[PDB]
Amino acid sequence: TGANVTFKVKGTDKEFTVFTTRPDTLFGATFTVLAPEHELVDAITSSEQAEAVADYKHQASLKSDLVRTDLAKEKTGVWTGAYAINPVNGKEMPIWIADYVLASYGTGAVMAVPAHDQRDWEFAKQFDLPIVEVLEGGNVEEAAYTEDGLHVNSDFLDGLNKEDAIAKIVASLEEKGCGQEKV
Ligand SMILES: CC(=O)CSc1ccc([C@@H](O)c2ccc3c(c2)[B@-]2(CC3)O[C@@H]3[C@@H](O2)[C@H](n2cnc4c(N)ncnc42)O[C@H]3CO[P+](O)(O)O)cc1
Repeated sequence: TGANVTFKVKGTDKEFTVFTTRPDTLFGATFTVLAPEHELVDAITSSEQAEAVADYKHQASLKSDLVRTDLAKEKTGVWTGAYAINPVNGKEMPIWIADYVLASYGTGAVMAVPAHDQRDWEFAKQFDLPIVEVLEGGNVEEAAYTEDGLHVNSDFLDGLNKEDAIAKIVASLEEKGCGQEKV
């Protein structure tokens, strides 16, 4: 079981939805990543980034799913030039494309939580993106912390465990109309 979370694209009437197994880490989402093949990419890419996005989409189409999701391969990607809006606090999150996100799985878009997801962490370290701890237990600048722990830096989720935080965040999202549990 997981959840869908919907993000508005800043400065537009566009939105996209991600699939996440950990809606409770929403306050640690410091960027979002679309599959290079995602349907929204071309419409939100800025003119300055357009050529780099086109070049990267071509590169990504020449790699299989297995090579793209391989943990040992160097992370690659490019900024679209656009920002998503985090629904819980209104903060802007840069929208990247990266081939470790697969078009066919879930929605083809993720919220990136580099502190607590190994692939997001590798991407953030490769591209100097912020890393924000929301589950205590590790030292997230040195190593992704991929285990359970009490929530921090998470407003009304602070002090809760995974099961409680997930229930609370999903309730908040369903109530704003920008999230729901998904299986
Ligand atoms: C079921 C549980 O609670 C088990 S405790 C657990 C502990 C750590 C992690 C960790 O890693 C993690 C941390 C945070 C986030 C996650 C993960 B996220 C986004 C937020 O949840 C990911 C989601 O990003 C990513 N993802 C979705 N769509 C695609 C796609 N199209 N391409 C490539 N990646 C994609 O992967 C799904 C689930 O993956 P599953 O369905 O294989 O389980 C997790 C659990």
